[PDB]
Amino acid sequence: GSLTEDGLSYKEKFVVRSYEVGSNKTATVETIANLLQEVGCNHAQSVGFSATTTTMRKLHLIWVTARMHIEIYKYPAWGDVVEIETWCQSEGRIGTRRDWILKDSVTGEVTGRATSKWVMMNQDTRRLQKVSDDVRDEYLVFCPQEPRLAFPEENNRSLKKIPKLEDPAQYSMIGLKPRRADLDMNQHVNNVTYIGWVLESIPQEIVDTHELQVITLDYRRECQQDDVVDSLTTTTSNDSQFLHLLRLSGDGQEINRGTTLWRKK
Amino acid sequence: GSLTEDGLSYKEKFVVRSYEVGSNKTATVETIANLLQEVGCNHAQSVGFSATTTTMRKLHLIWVTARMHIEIYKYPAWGDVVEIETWCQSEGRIGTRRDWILKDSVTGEVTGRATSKWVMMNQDTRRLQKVSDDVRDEYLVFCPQEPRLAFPEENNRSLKKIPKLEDPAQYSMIGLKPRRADLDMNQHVNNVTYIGWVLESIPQEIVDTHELQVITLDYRRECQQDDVVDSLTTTTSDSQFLHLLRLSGDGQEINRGTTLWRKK
Ligand SMILES: Cc1ccc(C(N)=O)cn1
Ligand SMILES: Cc1ccc(C(N)=O)cn1
Repeated sequence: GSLTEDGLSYKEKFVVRSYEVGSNKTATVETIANLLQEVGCNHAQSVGFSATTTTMRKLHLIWVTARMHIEIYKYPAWGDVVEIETWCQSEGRIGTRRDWILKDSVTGEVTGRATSKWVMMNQDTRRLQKVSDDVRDEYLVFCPQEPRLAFPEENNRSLKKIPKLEDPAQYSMIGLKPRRADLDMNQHVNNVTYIGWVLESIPQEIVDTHELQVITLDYRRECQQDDVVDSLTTTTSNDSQFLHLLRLSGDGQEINRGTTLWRKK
Repeated sequence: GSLTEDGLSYKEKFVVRSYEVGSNKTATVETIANLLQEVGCNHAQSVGFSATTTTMRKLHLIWVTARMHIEIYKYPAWGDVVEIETWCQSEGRIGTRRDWILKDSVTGEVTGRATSKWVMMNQDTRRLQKVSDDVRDEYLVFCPQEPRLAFPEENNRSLKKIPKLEDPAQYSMIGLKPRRADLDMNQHVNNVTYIGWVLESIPQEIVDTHELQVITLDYRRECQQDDVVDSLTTTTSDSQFLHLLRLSGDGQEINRGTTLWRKK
């Protein structure tokens, strides 16, 4: 992987592995989301981070994901090479955004796109906050100054408001718990695990007959290592759309909400 | 990745990823086991396999793992390049063996080693069987003819018999279930998931203060996608543990194993 000529974006190629693919011998959406995370980490390292700025470490502030939105046109096959380009943009005092473009390395065609919203939080109190001027000035030298959007379109799916699923859910998967492989290097549940948990409540017949085209997920609260989660899904719809909700098994505290759009194979 | 000069082994380099490491910023043993499977799959593809031979596909026969044994001296750090060499050997009528050597790409030193025993099974009836002369003759042209062992040492840990853990277990993790990410391309639970399940019943304090040095796991029966597993562990001692995975309901054994840990 490497920063592009202008130093304002980063590219990396990945060869899809045997254990990374599903029944169609193409990369799962969780494999894609892990690759997105990996290229994001390599971009941060290349521009001098370790993605907390100098002022952030002083104030015990970190970036956390508020939303992930992914659209896939073609999932890369086992053994194929996929190239991913990523860049960040400041969104004033709201937070930051990281975007990605996925391309087939041989054909050069765009096979997917993704966008994510990140908010600043105090590491210890978990209190969200706006971006201060000092922090915004420190990371703007690593971002394109003019807007550069993976999802330019006027009323595009990436910014749509997601409602809260009402009981009773049409489908459910109960008692989901993370194991050590679901944790990151800081012992927090990896953001991709929540995508897998959301998808668990989609019936296997939909997965066997449809291709996942779009997934939008809001992150509200984290699942701790000793927590237990319930995954709830209700059909809202040639295409099938679902509304999703992850909540703690006990008290029913919301941890995530999302939507998925599937196309008939 | 590529076959070596003689065409009897395969090598591949991997750069350790951010999500592949644990709290020490080094690759987990599940990441290592996934890399071992990946280089094994790339070796099979390079020598013409689908690792089922032409005869195997005709009588609906497949290879299945009976045992996995891994010894790690140093786990590669996040961003490091690790080189893995793999090869297969026939073990007469019993089955086949796949071995691996892990090396740091910069220093060239051996950082780990692994060995696995594979048995032939009918894919439909699930009945185990010996290797016929016909199948054995078809894959011997892809193996070194003289023995080449990752674990040469006489009476070494890789061939030790594992006893069955007796109730009550000292530690347990109950109600473990696979999710879609735990399945392979054929909708079977990935062999590496069982390693993660075994390790789940080791207390977090042992993991925080020790380094996993050796893991030996026997595979007896598969966990189906709708099955639920209990992971049981008892200290037998460095720290050594005896492990057992069984189905939550009837208590049917799916795996047994041992782990050896060194104080950090
Ligand atoms: C592409 C794809 C479809 C379904 C799932 C799942 N976990 O159900 C993951 N990836
Ligand atoms: C190297 C290492 C230690 C512990 C575990 C685990 N899952 O407990 C995995 N990998």
